[PDB]
Amino acid sequence: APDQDEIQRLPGLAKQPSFRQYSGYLKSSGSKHLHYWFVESQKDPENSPVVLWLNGGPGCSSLDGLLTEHGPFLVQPDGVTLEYNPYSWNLIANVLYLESPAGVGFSYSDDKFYATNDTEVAQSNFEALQDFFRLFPEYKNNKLFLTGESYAGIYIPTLAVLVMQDPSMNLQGLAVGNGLSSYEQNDNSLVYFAYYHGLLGNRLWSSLQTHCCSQNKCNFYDNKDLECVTNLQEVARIVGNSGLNIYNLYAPCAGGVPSHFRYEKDTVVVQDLGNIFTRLPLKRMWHQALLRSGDKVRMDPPCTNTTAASTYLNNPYVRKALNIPEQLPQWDMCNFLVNLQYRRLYRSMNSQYLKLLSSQKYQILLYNGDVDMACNFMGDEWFVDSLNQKMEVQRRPWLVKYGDSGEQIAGFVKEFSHIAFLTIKGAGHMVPTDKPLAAFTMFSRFLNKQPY
Amino acid sequence: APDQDEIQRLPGLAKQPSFRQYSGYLKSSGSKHLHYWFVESQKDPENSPVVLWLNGGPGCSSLDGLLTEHGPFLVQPDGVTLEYNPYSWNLIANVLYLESPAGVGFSYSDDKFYATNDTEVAQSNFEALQDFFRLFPEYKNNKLFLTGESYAGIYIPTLAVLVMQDPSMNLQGLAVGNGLSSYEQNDNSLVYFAYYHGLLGNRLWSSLQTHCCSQNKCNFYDNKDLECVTNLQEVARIVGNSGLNIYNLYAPCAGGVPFRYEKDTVVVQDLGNIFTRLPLKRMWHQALLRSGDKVRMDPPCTNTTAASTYLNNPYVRKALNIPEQLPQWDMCNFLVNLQYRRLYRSMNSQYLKLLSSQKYQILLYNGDVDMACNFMGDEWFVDSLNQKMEVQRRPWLVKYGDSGEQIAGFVKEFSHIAFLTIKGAGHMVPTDKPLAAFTMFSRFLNKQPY
Ligand SMILES: *[C@@H]1O[C@H](CO)[C@@H](O[C@@H]2O[C@H](CO)[C@@H](O)[C@H](O)[C@H]2NC(C)=O)[C@H](O)[C@H]1NC(C)=O
Ligand SMILES: *[C@@H]1O[C@H](CO)[C@@H](O[C@H]2O[C@H](CO)[C@@H](O)[C@H](O)[C@H]2NC(C)=O)[C@H](O)[C@H]1NC(C)=O
Ligand SMILES: *[C@@H]1O[C@H](CO)[C@@H](O)[C@H](O)[C@H]1NC(C)=O
Ligand SMILES: *[C@@H]1O[C@H](CO)[C@@H](O)[C@H](O)[C@H]1NC(C)=O
Repeated sequence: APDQDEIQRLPGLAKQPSFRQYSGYLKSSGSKHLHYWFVESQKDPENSPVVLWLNGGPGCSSLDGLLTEHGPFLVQPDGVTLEYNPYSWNLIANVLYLESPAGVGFSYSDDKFYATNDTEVAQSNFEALQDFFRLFPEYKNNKLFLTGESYAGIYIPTLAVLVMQDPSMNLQGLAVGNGLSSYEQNDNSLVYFAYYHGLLGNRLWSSLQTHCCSQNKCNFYDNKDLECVTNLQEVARIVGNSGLNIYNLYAPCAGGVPSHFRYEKDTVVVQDLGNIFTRLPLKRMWHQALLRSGDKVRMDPPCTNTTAASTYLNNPYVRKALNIPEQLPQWDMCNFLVNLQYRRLYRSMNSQYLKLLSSQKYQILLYNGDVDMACNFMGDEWFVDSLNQKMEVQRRPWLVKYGDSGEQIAGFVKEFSHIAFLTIKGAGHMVPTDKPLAAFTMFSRFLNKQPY
Repeated sequence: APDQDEIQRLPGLAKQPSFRQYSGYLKSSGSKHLHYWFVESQKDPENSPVVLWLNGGPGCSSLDGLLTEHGPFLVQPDGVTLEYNPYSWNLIANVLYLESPAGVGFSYSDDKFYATNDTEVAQSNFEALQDFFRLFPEYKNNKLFLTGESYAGIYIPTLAVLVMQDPSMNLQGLAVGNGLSSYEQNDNSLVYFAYYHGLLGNRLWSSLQTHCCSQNKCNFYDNKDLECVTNLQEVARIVGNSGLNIYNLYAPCAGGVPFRYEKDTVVVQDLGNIFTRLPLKRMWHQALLRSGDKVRMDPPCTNTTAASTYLNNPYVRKALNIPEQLPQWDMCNFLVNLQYRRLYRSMNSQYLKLLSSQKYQILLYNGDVDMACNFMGDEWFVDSLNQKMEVQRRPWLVKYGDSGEQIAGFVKEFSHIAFLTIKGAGHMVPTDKPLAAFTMFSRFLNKQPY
């Protein structure tokens, strides 16, 4: 391990961690430097799996996964205090949170050119993962698992395909939460999700079925039909521009609008990460004129208050503690420019998953919180079914014993050989944030190869 | 008002109420005495509307609505303490909670014959309302509103049709929460609900679509295809017999996932209202009773201990003016639900009758995560009445202290009838979203846009 990267006295903690945790940079392609924050297992880190965690966006920080989802401690509303987390994934694994690609968070590159794409990001993360192993040679033999969320549903399988070609890396499996596996299956399932979760009504639903469907087949993905598009445009407005929380239908929207943007003092805050209805000829805000206007612009995840986390990370002492070059600009959970200039290239993760499944060496899990609308569970359940694999287990519910309010159904699980699809009932996009104990129980049975 | 009925000092409250409240019996057809518990409006009861509240079952107590939903105070887990409810419906109305029919809660009949049906129940309630007005003549000119939930989706509109005919009663409107307005519409929308909420899977969904549907319609109600029926029986099992809470999909089931036994008491939780057109299936048939064991019926995945423990307190009974000879209070009466005869299959005629006068304000409101009387079944039901659209479907709002203004659900308005959803609430809307429910109720009473 690089002694110079270790975190000695992390602010906001009243009692110091009982496990070692590091913060530094992993070098990647070109002039890239990816900020990592590694937290060792709280029990037997020496023999605990190395678990990579990636958040999505594209252009959003994995320190979101640490500080707000499943890190050993979570930032508090004061943006000053950190409280230990009883459901930390690092209780049983050495977790590496990587801010990728360059420009996201405290990550950067010498030329500061942040326009990128799917292929380059997977190679950058791959090269960074190589660097990690040269900085932590002691973990070269530890079972490695690649995990992530949302857009990492793209990041993870593309990175996994590179890793499988490296015999030095002990790739054992991968898990993706509410991941964007297929834009088509996601966009289509969402329109259905919306009607049946009561957002549309029969009139809208009726026109949609009339203008976008023929047979029991609906095309809510790349339909050009005039009135169909006029209807999908409203569906788009209702789902994400009306004040509803696209990450959790049943939760309030932090700083709720009735629009496609909002102002925060004098900063335009954009919250559309560009992954939904991309193929529809919809009318959208001119995100492209935003940089020319000269107004301050920031991208925040939808219905998410980034204050606590941003307030914590931007504290000089925290930056000092985390070994952050003073020259680096302020931390934001998502980088607007990175997202805006990002180039999506793959249409779906089918080939990657097929390639990983062919080896029959990897443990794969796709898990979705069932009240999320950004990457709804249906689109991902369809995805997994379309892989046409051998079924190992007929759909069934999975349980979690809660602080003795007895075992309760935590969701449903479909198992095939080497791949399982699973739902977390009552959870939104950020499953660990909504259902901490169940997310952990699911994480634990995955690592341990125990049935869910 | 019946002075002798006044609740003078109710046990459990650390501070006495600011409003007068009464507990007694309303006489109805035959040997029947229905226990009522009237709580006056906390503000200007003299001019406040009289609001009847009925729960369902059939065979369950309206005190459930009081003590656990929107009463002025609610029972705490200790089944001893009552805490005031800042979202109480009695903040703006003189609410009348009535235990019905006979045999439910503290209600009874001199002959103890509790087998009944829809027609007898509405007549019974009607005569009870007549008696309430005999006891509280001062409340005769006050606007009357009939509200209820669940099976009261049948109780309420059928009672309103009787009430509509009595000019001495000042009926102004009715409101039904997660009401069973139509067995067919409830069953068909529930299967869709099940799939789109992630309980089914496409392998089961395909089988359903293949055997129960024909030409972009499905019949998940009274379908005669044998494999379709085999699939529907599976859907019924997952929804109401797998560990999921049918009243709120995203909520745990009280007691967890395994027939609660309570030592000489088999607890059954099958009220009998979903998939009624599938082959006969009664959960109690599975009960193996010892000679001397009693069967108690409770709402599915609910714990009735706090309310029952409180209500069976000898002191509580006394302050509530309950005849000492009456049996123990239970939130539901198994025998009443067991002998109950459902006569109406749909409430279309009743609502059309009430809508024809264009004199009553009608509201059907559903919590969208409930699977017993899901919001879609009732949205469909209200759409099927084919009334004039006043308000095109839109979200309605609630200003939260912590959250600021948030979308509380969606509302679609027609002339004299509005359908409204409560986002994130289950079957028992006020229990789930107290502030939204009170907000809705207040806009309803005051004829204000939702
Ligand atoms: C529903 O309940 C009412 C009341 O018991 C039933 O009507 C009674 O039927 C009995 C037997 O036919 C008669 O002796 C009574 O005179 C009737 N009472 C009244 C007020 O009409 C009714 O038949 C029951 N069942 C149905 C299907 O309606
Ligand atoms: C993905 O992004 C990378 C970098 O932004 C692109 O890389 C290529 O860029 C130029 C055009 O080929 C060349 O001058 C670079 O040498 C080349 N770099 C590499 C590593 O190939 C790449 O073309 C992008 N891919 C797509 C499909 O747009
Ligand atoms: C966001 O977080 C900060 C600190 O946690 C808090 O002060 C603020 O009120 C929160 N909500 C909004 C809308 O800013
Ligand atoms: C039911 O509630 C009571 C009191 O509220 C509690 O003591 C009891 O343990 C609960 N039982 C179950 C099965 O939830």
